[PDB]
Amino acid sequence: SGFRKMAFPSGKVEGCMVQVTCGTTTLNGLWLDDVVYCPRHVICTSEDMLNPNYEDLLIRKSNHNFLVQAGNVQLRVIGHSMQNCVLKLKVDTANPKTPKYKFVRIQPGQTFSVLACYNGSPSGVYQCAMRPNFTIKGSFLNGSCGSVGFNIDYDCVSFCYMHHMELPTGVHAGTDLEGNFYGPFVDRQTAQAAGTDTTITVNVLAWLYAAVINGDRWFLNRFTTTLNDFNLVAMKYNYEPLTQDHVDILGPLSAQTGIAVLDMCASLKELLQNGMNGRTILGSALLEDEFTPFDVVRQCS
Amino acid sequence: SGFRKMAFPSGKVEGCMVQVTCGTTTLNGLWLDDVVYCPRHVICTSEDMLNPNYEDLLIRKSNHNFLVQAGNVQLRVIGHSMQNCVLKLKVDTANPKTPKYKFVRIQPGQTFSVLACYNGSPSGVYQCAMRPNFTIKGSFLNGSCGSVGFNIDYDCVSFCYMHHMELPTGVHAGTDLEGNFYGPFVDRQTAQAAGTDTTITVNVLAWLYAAVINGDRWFLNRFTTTLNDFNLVAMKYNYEPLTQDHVDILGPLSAQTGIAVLDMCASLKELLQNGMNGRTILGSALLEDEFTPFDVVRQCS
Ligand SMILES: FC(F)(F)c1ccc2[nH]c([C@H]3CCNC3)nc2c1
Ligand code: NA
Repeated sequence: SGFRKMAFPSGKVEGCMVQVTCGTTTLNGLWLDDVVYCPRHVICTSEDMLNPNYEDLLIRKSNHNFLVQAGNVQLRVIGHSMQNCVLKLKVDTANPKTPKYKFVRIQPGQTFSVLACYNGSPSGVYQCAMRPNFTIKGSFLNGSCGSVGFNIDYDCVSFCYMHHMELPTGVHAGTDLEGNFYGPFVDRQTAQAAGTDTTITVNVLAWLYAAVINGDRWFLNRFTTTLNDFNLVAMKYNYEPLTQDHVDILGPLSAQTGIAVLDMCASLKELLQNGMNGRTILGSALLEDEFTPFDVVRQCS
Repeated sequence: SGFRKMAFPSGKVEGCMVQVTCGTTTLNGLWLDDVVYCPRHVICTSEDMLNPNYEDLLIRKSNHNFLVQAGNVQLRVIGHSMQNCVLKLKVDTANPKTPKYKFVRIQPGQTFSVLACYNGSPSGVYQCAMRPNFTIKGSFLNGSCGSVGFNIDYDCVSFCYMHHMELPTGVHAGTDLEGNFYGPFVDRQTAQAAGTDTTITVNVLAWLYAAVINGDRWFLNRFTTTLNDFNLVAMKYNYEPLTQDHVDILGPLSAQTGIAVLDMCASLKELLQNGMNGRTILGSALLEDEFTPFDVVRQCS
């Protein structure tokens, strides 16, 4: 029994974190085979970031400008190239700890584990969800840039995130490992802001299922509803629309507990309308939306 | 910015999890040097759980009755000795992945990371606190016994918890790595129940300080309280007595934010009386008690 926000074991990814220093600025890099991946804004000074030409700034730099440290060992940069907003540093030595891995781009609403680091040193891991507004509510201090998010499926680490910046709201923005930003953001010191967030409905339902599995059943009721009526509710309460795919994805949970998705949607409907009436669900007074249906199934099986 | 329940990077513990089989029972073990540590109830059969005589069951076991499997490699057991409620199996091969480690018994209120494991294979990592009633609110399915809790202070892993069982209220009980249970629990399947839980007051206060540090001040007020008046009120909300030790421990967070400990105590007193009137603190709708003063300082600073 029990339900916790739960991250993938971070060992496979810890063995890929390196320190990358360029000039005064120093952040984290991901070392895979013989390449170190890190944010391209490592090559910028405070004035550069105001309006950077990265192609122009990068051609000025050369291999020797990048100090790359893998713990106490130094790594020698033999090549540097840019892909989108990540900088790729060719090193002389391949990482003997390279795991089986893929670069994947995730969808808003999907979850991943973040290995937050400082000076190429892993310090903590936590579970995140890519918000619908393409930010993540992480925990990052100065020095975290280049920290990565990932999922593990079988033996394979799926790298999906690299931390680039904090936004003025205190949330965070980054790219996939191919350097494509998540969300309408640019690696530049300008006025950037998170758009209005919404709640990940399928995830809230999944967590209500996780609640029922764990013995929290007070919010269940005799009613059922339809996608159309519910999405009217969802839209009213700043929840993402529920699609037919979401309902399919929630299939296993609806069978394992006997609560149909539209049946559970009636529960969430009443929760959205009348509130929680002083009670909690899985120890929370908020409707938790950072658990995917897969997350619920994997932790409850 | 951001405040998340952050676990420690689990890689150093992952390299220690093995599978221990005895008869038909398989659970997890911790492989450090040439010793595998696991719950002694692995040697219990169906008819044993009520009143097992562990010395009697163990005197009957040979070394080859213990199957220890480290990944695909089978470890050969060369001895076995029971220490309190943990079995210590001598294996012929030292763990090459053995980190810097030490065994510490923790006090209620302390936090640690849990690496949930099944079949000697790590499943997830999450952060926990030792509740005042000496249970923890974990996430454990059948097969996770021998999963361990730990902190990592400067590359040294301090093992502090081994999972042994789940009490009927859905919470969990275990031992330190010397096999001494936390709280009045025994590794017998007779009815035993956790004491009434309370809220870890010193932790809530640290987390309130964390909220000020991340720029949230709405819950402060102009009042103070004596220590004793605070405790007279907090007892009535099922909060842990706050001691001078707790007040001293918060001293650095008081000085960092400019708010005297007893002033923050007045704030909490009012929070308990008012609720939150629809606001949140660091994103939760309840007062969080699973961040320690040490945790707050290490995640914020
Ligand atoms: F938005 C963004 F791209 F993430 C960003 C914004 C400001 C930055 N300042 C720097 C270094 C040089 C001066 N301080 C560190 N890197 C930055 C990156
Ligand atoms: Na219903």
